[PDB]
Amino acid sequence: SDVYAQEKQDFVQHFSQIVRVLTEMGHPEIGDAIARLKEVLEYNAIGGKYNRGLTVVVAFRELVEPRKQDADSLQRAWTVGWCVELLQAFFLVADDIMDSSLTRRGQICWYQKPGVGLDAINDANLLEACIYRLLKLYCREQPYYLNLIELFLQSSYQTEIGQTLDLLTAPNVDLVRFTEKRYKSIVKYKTAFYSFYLPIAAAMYMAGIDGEKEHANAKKILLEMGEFFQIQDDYLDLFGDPSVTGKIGTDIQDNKCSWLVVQCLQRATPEQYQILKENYGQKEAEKVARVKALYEELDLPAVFLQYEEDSYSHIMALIEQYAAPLPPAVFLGLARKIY
Amino acid sequence: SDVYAQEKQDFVQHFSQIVRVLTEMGHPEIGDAIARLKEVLEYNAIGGKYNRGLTVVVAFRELVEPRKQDADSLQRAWTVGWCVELLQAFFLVADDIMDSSLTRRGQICWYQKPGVGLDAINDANLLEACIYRLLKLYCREQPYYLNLIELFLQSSYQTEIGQTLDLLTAPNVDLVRFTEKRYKSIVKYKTAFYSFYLPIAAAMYMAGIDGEKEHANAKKILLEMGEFFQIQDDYLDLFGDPSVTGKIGTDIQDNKCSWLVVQCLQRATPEQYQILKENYGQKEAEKVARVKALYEELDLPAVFLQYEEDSYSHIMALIEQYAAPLPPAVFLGLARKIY
Ligand SMILES: O=P(O)(O)C(Nc1ncnc2sc(-c3ccc([C@@H]4CC4(F)F)cc3)cc12)P(=O)(O)O
Ligand SMILES: O=P(O)(O)C(Nc1ncnc2sc(-c3ccc([C@@H]4CC4(F)F)cc3)cc12)P(=O)(O)O
Ligand SMILES: O=P(O)(O)C(Nc1ncnc2sc(-c3ccc([C@@H]4CC4(F)F)cc3)cc12)P(=O)(O)O
Ligand SMILES: O=P(O)(O)C(Nc1ncnc2sc(-c3ccc([C@@H]4CC4(F)F)cc3)cc12)P(=O)(O)O
Ligand SMILES: O=P(O)(O)C(Nc1ncnc2sc(-c3ccc([C@@H]4CC4(F)F)cc3)cc12)P(=O)(O)O
Ligand SMILES: O=P(O)(O)C(Nc1ncnc2sc(-c3ccc([C@@H]4CC4(F)F)cc3)cc12)P(=O)(O)O
Repeated sequence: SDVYAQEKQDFVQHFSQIVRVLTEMGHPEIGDAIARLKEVLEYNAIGGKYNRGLTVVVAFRELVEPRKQDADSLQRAWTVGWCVELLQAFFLVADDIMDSSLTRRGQICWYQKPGVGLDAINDANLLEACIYRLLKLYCREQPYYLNLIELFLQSSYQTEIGQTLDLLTAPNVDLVRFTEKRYKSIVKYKTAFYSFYLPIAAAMYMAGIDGEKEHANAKKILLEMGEFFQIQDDYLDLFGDPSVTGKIGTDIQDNKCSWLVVQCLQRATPEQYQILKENYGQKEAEKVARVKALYEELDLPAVFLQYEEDSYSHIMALIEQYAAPLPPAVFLGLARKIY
Repeated sequence: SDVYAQEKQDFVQHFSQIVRVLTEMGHPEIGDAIARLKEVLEYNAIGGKYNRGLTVVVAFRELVEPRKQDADSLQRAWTVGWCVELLQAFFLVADDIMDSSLTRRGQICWYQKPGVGLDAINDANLLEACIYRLLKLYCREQPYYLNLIELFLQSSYQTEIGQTLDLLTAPNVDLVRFTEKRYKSIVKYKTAFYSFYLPIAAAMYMAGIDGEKEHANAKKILLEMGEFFQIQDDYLDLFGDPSVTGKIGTDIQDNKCSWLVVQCLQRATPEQYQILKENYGQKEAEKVARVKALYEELDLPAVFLQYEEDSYSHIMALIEQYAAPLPPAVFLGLARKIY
């Protein structure tokens, strides 16, 4: 996206400084561990699309009078932006261990690299630690300092709670607990808060917008947005052309609590529920195709197509009603970019 | 200890409130995960001696004029005390995963309990999250609020760095990297900071003692103390009568970077180093006894006995020189209790 593609180069260049600062030796004793930290950051914070991190910068630009966007201010925006990317990094290193994943972004998951293993648990925590070190270094003197600390801490809590909810929901194959109230709730805590609310809110705080009604309004928009994109993500998992997407979907084999399956569960006859119990989770693809064919049989696409349309109207309506005092274009810019 | 045994009952009773607060449902959607959180706290924060947590309370009593030790103040001290215990809990859940431990306090490690597994990684992070939730709830309006947030965050960073250092130092059997500079450094980051500096410093902050020279002095004492007790702990591992201690030592089988082995390495002839390479790490006890007998051969006890004596004089000297403006008895009280 133009506004995101504009900001990107300078953002990703800043990562050099991030690492320099975080690894910079009045204490020689810890050199080796600091070396290890460099390895961990380089491997794990680098390679994504950086949509979350960039949203901090784009929003900051949109939210501050340009007279007050000096050298120092953007440094800070880049830093706070990278703080989000470290939070994501923390989450994914650990998620990959917990899920017993192999690949992450088409490359070997860190914990699987020869000689890392469960040491990766410590590594994940180091990534999280780095957030607060960066906040102290670049923002301790700023009025929004405490607000960001609390915002990040809270964002972690909410995600971990959501991860708990997901882990409870999807151990052992049981669809009885794959409700829509429960799906809506996993998505909200585990992805929407830190993926959609956090980056904008850090920018709002950075720009002196600290009021609770302001934040509540931003949140209301951003969470419903987050819900939409996860549902989209779940749709495209099975039906998206993977050359378009990037992912090759495995939510059926993985036994994940997908939007698709929740909907399928509200619609299936007792006969079909049995067919679902029969096929959801297996490696072998003859079973996997029996799930997709069931969904298709239930015209779940049309259900989705319907969901999208309703959702478009709801979202635009919320932005109308709740974006100001912020510019509509922070919301729209992000939507543009995540779609 | 009288001063610790005095404070204990009320402390441990407070844990009921901790849990009530941390699990208390305008959102019914997350009930199940909150339930899980209760299970995690109950299992993991309970059962230790609580020396770290209690040190916050004892020190608070020692450090505040009693006119200013109202109902509310102690609530807060209990809470901050429990924050330390949660930090320890976070560390140990994760350490046990990383070390592939079975038992912790003579009971099954959490991650080994049927149905937890690597979900424990999330659980560990929840324990850490709880620290900042408690700090917000009980101390957001207090002047020391930010100081404690930063103190806890920093304490986590230092420990994780130390854990990195330990993981690098003791993968694969190699004594070449078991130096004394390196031992002294692991102990400092991984145990001394959060076990000795953190609890006193939280109390200092709580009592309005925020100055850097004040804290630097406390730190100087408390780190050297921490070094002493870890070395003691390493000694008693092999030589302590385990009915006295509580632990049955396995630092030789576990291949840990013990004080004992570092010293043994500075003393061994090329002949004996070979005997050490020969026996350090094995399950079988004929090998394990060949290590103990080597240490004995090197009169490592007398070396230790010597270390203790020197260390006593050094510590008392530091307290003389650096305790005031604080009462000597916060240092001494703690020493009394950890020995
Ligand atoms: O296919 P994945 O990408 O692995 C997906 N997971 C997620 N997706 C988008 N955001 C988050 S945030 C998240 C997460 C958060 C916290 C943690 C653990 C607690 C911690 F941070 F240590 C682990 C994973 C997972 C997670 P799935 O597991 O639902 O299949
Ligand atoms: O490929 P597309 O042209 O994008 C088509 N998409 C749609 N088709 C019919 N109605 C809607 S409404 C819609 C939409 C809804 C919400 C949003 C984002 C959340 C928001 F409102 F911010 C963006 C686009 C897409 C959409 P397909 O992807 O289903 O093939
Ligand atoms: O024939 P098409 O136009 O390609 C049709 N698509 C749509 N139909 C009716 N409304 C919308 S709105 C929409 C859309 C809206 C927003 C966006 C991005 C977020 C934004 F507004 F910037 C992308 C696609 C597509 C879309 P289909 O392929 O589903 O048959
Ligand atoms: O015999 P153990 O008790 O397991 C001993 N370990 C420790 N001892 C006293 N304090 C700490 S603090 C600590 C630690 C800190 C951080 C972590 C990981 C980073 C995290 F918190 F996730 C794991 C363990 C271990 C640790 P050992 O592993 O040296 O044998
Ligand atoms: O059983 P014990 O009587 O305690 C005997 N202990 C000692 N023996 C000869 N010198 C010293 S000097 C000493 C000592 C040193 C430092 C400290 C703590 C660190 C401090 F200074 F705060 C406490 C006691 C113990 C100590 P043992 O345990 O070796 O059998
Ligand atoms: O014949 P013992 O007295 O039992 C002799 N022990 C000691 N010898 C010379 N200084 C100290 S100082 C000391 C000691 C000091 C402090 C403490 C706790 C920390 C305190 F000061 F409160 C415990 C023991 C023991 C101790 P041993 O058993 O090593 O032969």
